Amino acid sequence: KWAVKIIRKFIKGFISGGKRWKYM
Repeated sequence: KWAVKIIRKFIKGFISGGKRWKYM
């Protein structure tokens, strides 16, 4: 039941069209 957790839902749909991650 966190705060920022569910805020990660917001950008997950709106901002996250592609993914941005470095393997290393």
